[PDB]
Amino acid sequence: SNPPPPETSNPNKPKRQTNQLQYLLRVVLKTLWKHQFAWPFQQPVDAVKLNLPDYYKIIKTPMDMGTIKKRLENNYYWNAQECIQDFNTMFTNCYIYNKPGDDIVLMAEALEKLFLQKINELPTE
Ligand SMILES: CCN(CC)S(=O)(=O)c1ccc([C@@H]2CC(=O)N(C)C2)c(-c2ccc(OC)c(OC)c2)c1
Repeated sequence: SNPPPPETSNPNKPKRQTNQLQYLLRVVLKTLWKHQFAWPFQQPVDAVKLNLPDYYKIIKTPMDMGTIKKRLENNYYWNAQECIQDFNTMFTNCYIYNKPGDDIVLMAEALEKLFLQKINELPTE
């Protein structure tokens, strides 16, 4: 009924760090994960439990910080921009499904402000 969670490991990809990928795991993800508003985003949205039959009809690319965390831990991303896109998709999903001023949107907006501030200090290429 729920979609399978996104893949988080690539079986043939070499392990390669970059300055930016190290920053995204050790600074960006770590900071957001511990925030008091992180919990609704730490795992895929369970649209069954929340009685939202239309969520996965409206959201074509589900994404969440638990998936991002595993991807970074497993070195799934080839570059930092793929990871940044996953964060942006997560926030977009919230803003296109939920009503403005819903509590979950306020929580997303607080997390996104912290995300964008950290991205402003992303190491150079
Ligand atoms: C904690 C266990 N689970 C976590 C995924 S849960 O049961 O599925 C679950 C539990 C609670 C919430 C929020 C928190 C809050 O203040 N609400 C009014 C609902 C969400 C949720 C997250 C992101 C969304 O936007 C894309 C969203 O849109 C409906 C809902 C999910």
